[PDB]
Amino acid sequence: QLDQYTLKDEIGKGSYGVVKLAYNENDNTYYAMKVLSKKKLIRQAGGCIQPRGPIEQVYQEIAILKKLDHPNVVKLVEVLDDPNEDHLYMVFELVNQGPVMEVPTLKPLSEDQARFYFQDLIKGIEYLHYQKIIHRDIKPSNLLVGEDGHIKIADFGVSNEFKGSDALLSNTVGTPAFMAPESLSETRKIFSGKALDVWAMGVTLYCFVFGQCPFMDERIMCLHSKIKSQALEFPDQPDIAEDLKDLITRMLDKNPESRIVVPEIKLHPWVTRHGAEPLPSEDENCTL
Ligand SMILES: CC(C)Cc1cc(-c2c[nH]c3ncc(-c4ccccc4)cc23)ccc1C(=O)O
Repeated sequence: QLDQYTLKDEIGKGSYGVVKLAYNENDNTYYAMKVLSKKKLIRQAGGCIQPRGPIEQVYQEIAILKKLDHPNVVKLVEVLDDPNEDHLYMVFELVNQGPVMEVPTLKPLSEDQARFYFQDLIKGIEYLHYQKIIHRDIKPSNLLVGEDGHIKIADFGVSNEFKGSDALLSNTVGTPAFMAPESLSETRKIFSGKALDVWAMGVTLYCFVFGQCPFMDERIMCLHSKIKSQALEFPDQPDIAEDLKDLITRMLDKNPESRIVVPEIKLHPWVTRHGAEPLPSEDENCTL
């Protein structure tokens, strides 16, 4: 159908475009293909005036993805781009089992299953931050489970690259239920990028064990208010360890300055099973 690829069914939809299953007849491998329509992006952008154009943002995402080579992050294999054709194809390695969870759910993960996946998430995010990338859309439906049972981070549509020790950001992107209070607040005009990913990791972990979001409303403007102003409250069931409760509370600290950072999360008693399952060092995980 397309070069050496046989296109198959649509399997997911991220922030942009459609992901479909494809089969490469030359290497007998299945791939996931993100398909973008250039005219669609331009039409939908409309009269919007922005520093960066819609097609330009796509190229920035491609550049980000080309940097990444880690077992807990998706792998971009190829880009098929013809200036004459409307569609652009981003070919990724397939992660066979799909999203770890869709929220809400009546069947959440056990505490042990959540720890296993949360460890993968920590390693993948430590790597992204090491590579100077803020994901900005961490949520359970963007965490794909491989055939080997491990998580890979996907959907870099709203991600950005930063030059310094941290990213200094002023705009609000991603999924509303996972957005940090700082990003939504008019008082906080700029905010740390790393702390946004940690907040979203916190919402994600709460989702893992409870099958529901900490903050939710049908009206998005109310949801923003609850994120900023509603106290974190845990459900009665399942009854989780105080251990885990403490970690989630610190990740969902509404003040980004006192919020727990990734190097502290790595050593948290819940994550490590009190030192039984320690994570590798930053260098071992990122440049090894
Ligand atoms: C929400 C998600 C679709 C976002 C996404 C996923 C992938 C992707 C890479 N390798 C994959 N292997 C499996 C699946 C999958 C399988 C079953 C069900 C759903 C997804 C997806 C991928 C690439 C780009 C994007 C994006 O939009 O930027």
